[PDB]
Order: sequence, then C-alpha cells, then structure tokens
Amino acid sequence: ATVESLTNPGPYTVATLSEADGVRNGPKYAGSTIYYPTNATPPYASIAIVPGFTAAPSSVQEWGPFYASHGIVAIIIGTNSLYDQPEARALALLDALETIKQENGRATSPLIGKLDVTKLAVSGWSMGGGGAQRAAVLDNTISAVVALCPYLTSPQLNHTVPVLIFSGQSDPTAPPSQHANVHYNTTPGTTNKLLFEVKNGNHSVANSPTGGGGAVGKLALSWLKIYLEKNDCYCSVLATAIVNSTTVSSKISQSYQCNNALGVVDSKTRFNL
Ligand SMILES: [K+]
Ligand SMILES: [K+]
Ligand SMILES: [K+]
Ligand SMILES: [K+]
Repeated sequence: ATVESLTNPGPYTVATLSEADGVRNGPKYAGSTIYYPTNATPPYASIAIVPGFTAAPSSVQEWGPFYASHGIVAIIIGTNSLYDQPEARALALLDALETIKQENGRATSPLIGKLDVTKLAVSGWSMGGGGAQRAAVLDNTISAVVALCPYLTSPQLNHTVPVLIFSGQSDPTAPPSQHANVHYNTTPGTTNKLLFEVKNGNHSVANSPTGGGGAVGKLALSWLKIYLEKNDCYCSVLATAIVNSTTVSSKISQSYQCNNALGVVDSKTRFNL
C-alpha cells in the first residue's frame, strides 16, 4: 500500500505458458506467452499486451514478468501482418482475452480455475496501443487500458474503461500532438483517464516498466491495482507515484476518480513544461 510496493520485481514467482503447452491458438494473432504468478492466492486478473505493427513481442516482453511478479497474469501476443489498422489490433487483443478465458478451463493448465475472467485489461504499443483503446470501445467490460505511445489517427474512443496513456515527448512515429494527446481528449471526460509523457522519450519509451527511470511501471501497476484489481489502497500510491514521476515527464494530464482511505479524490490537474 505504498510506492515501495511498486518495486520491480514484485513478490511473486513467475512462470510461463504458451501454445507449446496446449494454450489456445487464437486465430487473430501469432503466438502467445502467458506470464503468471505461481504462488499468489487465486484468482488472478489478466492483462493482454501486443506490440506495434510488424514488431516482435520481445519489444514489450519486460511487462510480462513485471505484472506477473505483482500477481497479474500477462498474455503477450505477437502478430503476423494482416491489416495496417489499429482495429485488427483491437480484435487481436480481444482474441487474446478469449485465450485467457478458455485457459481457465483447460485441462492440465496450471491456471485451471485460477483466473478471474471478469478482471481483464488490455495494453499495447503504437498501433497496438490504438488497438487497446479501440478494444475497450468494442468490449466495454474490459477493466483497464494501458496504452504505450499509441498510434491511432481518426479516433472514436467512446468507452468508460479507465485508460492510462503513455507517450514520448520525442516520439517521431506517434507524435503526442497527433496521437496520445488527441486520444486523451477524445476519450469521454467522465471516463477515468491519465496521460503521462516521458520527457525526451522516444517511441519505445514505455515498452518496459523501466521507462522513465521506472516511472512507467510504477504508474501502470498502480493504475491496474486500482482499476483492474479494484484495490483502492493504491489510490494514494498512484498519486504519490505521479508527483514523484514529474521529474522525468514533460506533460501530465489527469482526469480520474479514485477512493482513498479518507474519501473520494477527483483529480483533473495538468503539468506542462
Ligand atoms: K494464430
Ligand atoms: K495463444
Ligand atoms: K493524482
Ligand atoms: K474523467
């Protein structure tokens, strides 16, 4: 229940599963690795993560052990090129979530009976981060979105899913003024949302929780503890992590509501260089 609880490595032991073990082969993506805690108390929430178009899962793979070491199952999927559009990326993520849902009943799976399939999140890089936010539109029962330097040009983001957007100030591929910032502002004002731009960060800056000197992981994990796991003890943690993280940011926009130990906080603050 403190910003110290956001340490990389968390406390749980991490193991992995894949199609090599019998995991469902989802038709809408190319390969999965499931990172899961071996010694957390069931059930576990899950997050599905997808890299940008053409990019291999190794580009975002450090999120897997990070989230799983904190009790959150992570399914990282690859792509074979299909369509150069963030909407095929949304459907890939939804198919990854179906793989998680089936995994909860898969005979011989170490995760049989251990997944809370109503606590599902999505995350993605570049067009995968546009896809993650569109996945929330297409399936508004998803519990959180973590977008990593998202790319999506003509966004309709009509959803109520708490969404955390990371961006890179120096991102040439998905420049924040044309992407992340627009995604933040077109998401409904009543939707819980948070925008964090890494000062001088390139397009890859949120590909690992170590981005922003660790700020990326601290904010992402706090966000999921609150909105995916429904653990209000992490409301004040996120707030502290945000203040602590301003040193490495060039822009923060907050518009989210959160219950702490003493009451309700409706944060709408903005930081700019
Ligand atoms: K496949
Ligand atoms: K799979
Ligand atoms: K705050
Ligand atoms: K809001």
